[PDB]
Order: sequence, then C-alpha cells, then structure tokens
Amino acid sequence: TCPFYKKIPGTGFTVDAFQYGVVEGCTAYFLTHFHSDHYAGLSKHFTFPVYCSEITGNLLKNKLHVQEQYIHPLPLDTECIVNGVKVVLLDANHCPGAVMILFYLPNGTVILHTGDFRADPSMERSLLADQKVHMLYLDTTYCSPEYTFPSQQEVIRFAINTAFEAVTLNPHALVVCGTYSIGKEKVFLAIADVLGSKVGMSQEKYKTLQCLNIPEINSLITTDMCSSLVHLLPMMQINFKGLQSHLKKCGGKYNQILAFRPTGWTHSNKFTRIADVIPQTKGNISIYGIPYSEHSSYLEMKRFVQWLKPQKIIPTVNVGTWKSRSTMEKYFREWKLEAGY
Ligand code: NI
Repeated sequence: TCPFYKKIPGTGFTVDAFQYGVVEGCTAYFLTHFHSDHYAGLSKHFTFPVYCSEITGNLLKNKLHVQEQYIHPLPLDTECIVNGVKVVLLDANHCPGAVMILFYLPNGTVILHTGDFRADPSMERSLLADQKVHMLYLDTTYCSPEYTFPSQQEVIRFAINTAFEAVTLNPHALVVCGTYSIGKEKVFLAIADVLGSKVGMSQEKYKTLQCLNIPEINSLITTDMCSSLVHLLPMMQINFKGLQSHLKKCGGKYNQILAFRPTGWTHSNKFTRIADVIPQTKGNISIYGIPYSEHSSYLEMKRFVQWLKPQKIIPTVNVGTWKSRSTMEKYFREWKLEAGY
C-alpha cells in the first residue's frame, strides 16, 4: 500500500506514487523526475493527470508512451494552481528535468518535497527564501557523516585531464563511459568536448538524450559509433569481459580502452582524495570509478536543513530499517540543537 511519506496532507496529492494502483483520494499524481524507482507503474494505459517538468513530460510521452492528454508540464520558478492549491516547481540539481515541489496548503502550512536533490547554496536564493517552510520531505540518501565526496567540477576536471592525457599518448585508445539512467551527462559530454569527438551510443540512448533540452545536442552526440572515439555502454558492461568484447567489435580501429564508472559513493572516499584515484587495469583495459554524485553529501544536506529550519522532517530514503530511521532522527536533532530552531 502507498506509504505515508508519499502523501501530501490536506490535498488530493501524491508524489512519486505510481506503483500502488488507484490511490484512494488522489486527484493529481506528481512525478519529481524520470528515474525508474520513482516512475515505476506509469505506461500508455495510465489515465489520471500527471504533473511534472517539461523535460520529464517529454520522456513520459516518448519513452513510456503516456498519452499527451494526461501530461501536465509546469514551468519552473512560477506560481501555478493545481486543483485549487498553489504549487511551485524548483530545480533539484539532480538529473535533467528533476524538481522539488513547494505546496502552499489552504490552511497556511507550507510543505517542501525535495524529490531527489543535491543541495546547493544557490537554493538559498530561490523562491524558498521568501517564506517559512513548516514540513520538509527530504532526500536522505547519504544522511551519515562518512559520506563525503568532491564537487562535480573537481570530478569533471579529473576526468577531462585523464582522458586527454591517455588519448594524446595513444591516438588509438577508445574512451568508454557507463550509463543506466538519465543523469551525469556532463561526464561523457565534457570528455568528448576535450577530444574533439561526438559521443556514440545506441539508438535507444540517443532517443532518451533527445528529450532533454540540452543546448546544441545535435552537435554533441551520434548513433554512428565508427565516427566517435567516446562510446556509451550500459553500466553492466563496464568490466574486463564486457570491454574486451566491445574492443573486438571495433574492427581493429582501437588497441586500448580507458573506461569510466560514475559511481555515487564508494568507501575509497573515507581515505583517498580525487587527485589520488587510480584505475583497475588488466592488459590494455583500465577502469576508473569516479565519485560523481547527483545527491547531497552529508555536509551539503546539513547546511540546507540548518538554513531552512523546518518544524518537521519526513525522510524519503533509507526508511525501511529501524536502525536507519533512528540514525537519521539523531542527526536531525543534533542539527536543530546546534542551530537553535
Ligand atoms: Ni533519482
């Protein structure tokens, strides 16, 4: 049954609740972003109103074949009325088209649902600055102090520098980047830009990227693998057997692979700096795991929450175990005592 942390009290609304059938009392289903754990259940047979960003709506129409008449895209940073209730969508700094949702309840309560987000000080100058928020539905994916990772900019500099050095040493090296969902497009786009190449990929992945409103995209990506020296493959194929196999397919054009796996966190993070990251190598194949995250680190999360000063926090991630829940509630209390709210 639909969990309470997916329902918005005082409304007919749910958030990211498409796998429970017809939710009793729901007049409008919101979708924060196009990741499978959140859209699970949507298809061309869905006949209730879905509210989302323009980009999410492009993906629902083209990838899932949801019919147009049920897709209700909203502009960002704009006050809109849905079924009698004021709402605003804000950029969540997650994957393309990902939003946070502000609900202004008829009784005066203000609720922020973060969806999935990577908290940033730029959010402290959005429409959140303009009123008090009482209840926070929080993406707690990395809510423990061990979770440190570098800025996205530090990680992309590492990747660009590594790829440019390798391919300038060996012009017959191929760069491969793993993917299994939208998000993290900067990794492969920044590497292709430094090398003067388009990114090559499957027809299914090309179609997905063509839904994302990325500027100048026709100039950056392609389905002609033979003309490209950056290839995208499924994440599952980023291992020595998979990569050896792909190298065979390229008809002797290449004699080395340098591959990237953009993991979120890996416990190499508690000891090692980005400057110090090294690959796993076998023969003429090297694999780098790079800590590119689209979720808040512990410290980014804590700064956002201590700024916002909500009256009540409802976690949306790691809620299935008592140990996790109790850990998270302890940190919430520390933060509140340290800041004084
Ligand atoms: Ni997500």
